[PDB]
Amino acid sequence: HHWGYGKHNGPEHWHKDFPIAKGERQSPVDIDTHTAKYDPSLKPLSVSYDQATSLRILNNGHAFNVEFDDSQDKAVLKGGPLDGTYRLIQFHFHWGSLDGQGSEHTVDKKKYAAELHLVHWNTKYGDFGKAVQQPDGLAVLGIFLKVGSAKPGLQKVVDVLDSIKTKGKSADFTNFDPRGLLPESLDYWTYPGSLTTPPLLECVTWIVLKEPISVSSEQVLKFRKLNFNGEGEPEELMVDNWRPAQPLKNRQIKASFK
Ligand SMILES: CN(C)c1ccc(S(=O)(=O)N[N+](=O)[O-])cc1
Ligand SMILES: CN(C)c1ccc(S(=O)(=O)N[N+](=O)[O-])cc1
Ligand SMILES: [Zn+2]
Repeated sequence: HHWGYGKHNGPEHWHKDFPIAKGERQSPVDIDTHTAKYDPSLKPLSVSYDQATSLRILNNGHAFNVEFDDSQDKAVLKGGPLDGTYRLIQFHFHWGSLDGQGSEHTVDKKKYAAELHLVHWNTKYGDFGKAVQQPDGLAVLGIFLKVGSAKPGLQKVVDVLDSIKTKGKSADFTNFDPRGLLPESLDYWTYPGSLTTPPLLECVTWIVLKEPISVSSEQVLKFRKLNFNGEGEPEELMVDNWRPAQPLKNRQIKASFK
């Protein structure tokens, strides 16, 4: 009886196995754009993805992860609210059963069709498993998806999904350039939070871009053909794999932009 996104194992149940679900710095949150304050002492983000080395794509039964070689500073996030160097390890998405839901963060209560998470770990902690035990261990760059024009840089991901339909399937996924998933502007909101899936560790500096990317209805429809189940088991479409907004508690959301 493991955690998931059903009625009987979804977000409202996670606190039983993971009591930090009710903690002081949980994610996602609603971003109230009129309450977020411009912080002129933030810097610009530095997203350095030119030497990124993608390796594999995995259906883990909750989402799919595009995994990177993180054994050197090949693809790193720095600047903005961050001190030091954060190495890209994987990205994944959260998405809905229909276009009006799917994002984890919300903006003035607006839900986007999906949300991309580029996960990075603080190299001062040496490995990812050590980093998740630290309050400044991870930096997640979150990017909203809206349905409209196709995103050309997403299509290589879309087309490999047929090969990883079910939980536990992987495929080689080399030479994928995550720069093709970025919007034009790097304006962002930032706040201290958590993983949005169990174990819900409070180790993340969230950096949520203001500008969504556009993907086509056909692209998101292909996400919705994935399965939560394993091969040879009854089909459960991988949709609505998002955690709703959590209480902001004693946090401030800061804006990089006026
Ligand atoms: C040789 N064939 C049949 C083949 C090759 C690649 C693809 S793909 O769309 O890049 N990947 N995929 O499906 O998972 C599909 C079919
Ligand atoms: C420790 N790793 C596995 C990890 C960290 C953070 C995330 S997330 O971007 O907060 N989304 N999510 O939790 O579902 C995902 C994975
Ligand atoms: Zn995520």
